[PDB]
This record gives sequence, C-alpha cells and structure tokens, in this order.
Amino acid sequence: LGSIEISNKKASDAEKVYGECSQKGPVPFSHCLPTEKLQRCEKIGEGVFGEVFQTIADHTPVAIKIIAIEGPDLVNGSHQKTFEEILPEIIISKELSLLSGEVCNRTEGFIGLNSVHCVQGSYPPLLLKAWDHYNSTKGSANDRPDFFKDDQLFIVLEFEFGGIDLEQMRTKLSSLATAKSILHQLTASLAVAEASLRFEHRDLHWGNVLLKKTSLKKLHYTLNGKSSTIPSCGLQVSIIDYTLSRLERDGIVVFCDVSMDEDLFTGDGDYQFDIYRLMKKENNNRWGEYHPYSNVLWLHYLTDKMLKQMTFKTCNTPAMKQIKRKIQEFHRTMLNFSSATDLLCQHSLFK
Repeated sequence: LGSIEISNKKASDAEKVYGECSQKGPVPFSHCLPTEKLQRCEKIGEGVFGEVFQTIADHTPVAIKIIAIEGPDLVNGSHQKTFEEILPEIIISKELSLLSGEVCNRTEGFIGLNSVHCVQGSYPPLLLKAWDHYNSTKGSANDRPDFFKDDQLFIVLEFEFGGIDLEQMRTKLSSLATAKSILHQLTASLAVAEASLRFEHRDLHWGNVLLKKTSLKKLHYTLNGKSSTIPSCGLQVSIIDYTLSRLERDGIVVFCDVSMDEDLFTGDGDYQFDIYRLMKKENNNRWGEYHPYSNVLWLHYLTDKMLKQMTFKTCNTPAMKQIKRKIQEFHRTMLNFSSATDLLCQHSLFK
C-alpha cells in the first residue's frame, strides 16, 4: 500500500539517474570499459566512496571513479548510496565540466567529464587485479571489491586525468610562488562557479585539488564577462569530487543534504574536520542554502595546508620570504571576505 508508492519511487529515482546518464537502463561494465580500456587500468586512488582507476580513452589518460550504488552490502564501512543520493554528484560533475566551454563564466579549473554511466555486474577481474597491485604497493584502507553479485549497480564517472593531488605533491612543490598559483587558481575556479552556478564545493580537502604540469605561462578564466590570467608557475589545478557540493542548474538547487548526518561533523586530527562544523554552524544545518563563504573556509583550510604542511624543494630568497609573508597575511585576512568571488576580486594577494 506504501509498498506500491515506495517501489514506484525507487523508480522514479532510477529514471532520473538514467538518463542523466542518457541511458534507458543499466549497461554492462564492458560497455563503459571494453577490454582494451580495462587492460590499461591501474588503480590510482580510493576513498570510502569506492575506487579510482586511471586508463586511456581516445589516446588520452582518463580517471574512472567507480561507486557501488543501491546494494545492501556495507562497502568500506558505509552504506551504498541510493539512486536518490547519487544524483547530485552526477548532475554537479556534469554542470562543472561544462564551465570550460561557457562564455560569460568560464574556467578550466574543474575536472572535465567525458561521460557518466550506470553499470551492472560483478567487479571486472582485471580491476580486481589492479586493486590488488595498489594494495601491495601503496596499501588500501578499502575492502577488496570482490563480493558484488552480477545484479550490482555502479556509477562510473569517466573524467579527464587531472594529475596528482596536493597531498601527494606535499614535498614536490618547488616554491612559495607555486603555492600562491595554486591558491590563485582555486579562488578563481570557485569564483567562476559561484557566479555561474551559485556553487559551493563543501569538501575541498587537499586530496581534491589535482595538479598537472603545463607548458602555459598564463592560465585564463572568465568571470562575469571579464577574462583575466593567472601565472601558471607551471601547474594547472583541477578541483574534483563533488560528493558534498551544492549549486543551482536553472533555478533548481542541487546538493548533498547532510542535515541528518553526524559522523561528518565529528572528525578530528585535521583542520579539515573543523570546516564541516563551521559550515553547519554558518548555515544552521540547512544545506540547500547558498553560503559562498563556505568556499572561503575551504580556501582558508587550503592556505593553512600551504603554510603548515608543505615542504618545498626551494627559504630561500628575499623574494619568497615576501610571498610567504603575503600568504600569511592572506591567511589572517581572507575570512573577512564573503565569497571566493569577493576574494578573487578584492584581495591584494591576487593583484
């Protein structure tokens, strides 16, 4: 009686994920990952969400993020996401990819999405092999994904490969001048996304900032019709992972309702876990609200990381001493701005 209304809702929730995937129904793994693609996979990352493999599509490296959905098994300590809970990342990963090709508000600072599919089956044995390798060489905090039955649903998002995350780059960043670049790129991306989409990332921990070498001297973005450039210092930053994000599409708010979560707001041993708490306090546990200040908080967390946890290959020179002094002033003042858009446009760090 509610059985009818519930399964009709499933349903429904299923019909929106297809065809946000432009599917009518689950496809096999080999639809997304033919043998040759699958043969080139090497596990590159992981989280509680699932697994990230790098491979090649059309002569180009891609990152494939695999998330088990809708099944009853705990995966990596957590429940699998439903059709209804997985939708936001899907929709948001889509909207943020399109920013690179938009006119008035334009940025390449988010990860490009090639495609998103809802896939059905057990874990490809070739992936399990790739899972095994990483486990032998980096160590996994994850369960081995070998228990999925062949009715098991996954979302596979195929992203451009953004390079390596800021955490892993902990000790490879050459100077304070680079830290300023990365920070400049992050603020501008967030600012472009704020202006186009009323976007807040809400989970911009340093594993979610990817860095790739570029031969470009200057990177370009467009904010409300005005193009400007950022000196690359040789890296392009990509912001990934929209699991907690919020934006509006036309005028429909899309977001991760965490209003009933508690584990998210009780972490410790990192400043990262205070940001979740500050966001909740600042938005009163109403997560559909627009609070761009949250982007500033994550930028403040990211700036802390740069000052406290980066070990650079190059102090150094009076020049970098000064930059150091500026990131430090940046760190002390940025919280007195209302948004990444306020920061980008007004902070002396970016002039």
